[PDB]
Order: sequence, then C-alpha cells, then structure tokens
Amino acid sequence: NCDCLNGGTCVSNKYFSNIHWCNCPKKFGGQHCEIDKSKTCYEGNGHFYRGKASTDTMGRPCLPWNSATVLQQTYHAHRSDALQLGLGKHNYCRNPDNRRRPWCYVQVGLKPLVQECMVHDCA
Repeated sequence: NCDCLNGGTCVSNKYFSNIHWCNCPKKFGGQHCEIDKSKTCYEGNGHFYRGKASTDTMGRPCLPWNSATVLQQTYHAHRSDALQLGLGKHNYCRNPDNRRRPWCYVQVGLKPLVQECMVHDCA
C-alpha cells in the first residue's frame, strides 16, 4: 500500500515489482503511519489526535472501533473514511465529529456510550 500519513514516504519494495510500503518517521507506526506512538496529549480539540490513549475520564477502557457493537454505531473502523478519521483495529481515543476533546465508545451497562477520554490537553 501507499496513502502514507504523518510525514511517511511511500517507498517501492526492494524485491517485488509494483509493491510499495510506508516508511514512517520514528514517532509513527502502522501500515499508513496512522498511529502516533509517542504523543501523550492532544492539541486544540484533538480533532487530529492519533495517539494511544484508550481510557475514559471515569477510568473505563474504550471499546475497540472494530468491535461488533461499535460497528453498529455512527463512528467505526469499517467506514469508508475510517483511515482519515483514525478509526482502526484499536480502542484509541479519537474525535471524528469535532467535539471539544477526544472520546471513545464505552460499554455502560447495556449500551455503548460516547465518553470523553482521560488524555490531557498539551496546554
């Protein structure tokens, strides 16, 4: 694949014709450099936060974006724009609808509910 994010570079495969991969800067990982491995806070509203925070403000684990239950909600990993939104096979806090700060679905009794993430503002 290509479509390399976050300053990644599509490089061609050394042994195979017509294959490419993303060479990522060291702070990023993933097939598209889509995971920020080092960021510990969000900037602004965290609309483009891509770190690995995965706990809500009540100390509960976020549900994975590819869990059966999240797959039935508005925002999930099978969306056509899931890459651009940072929604993948992980349970990390995101902000696809431009709320005031990152959030994730959390299982609260019977239903998954949008809950704000524990992650702090870099400010």
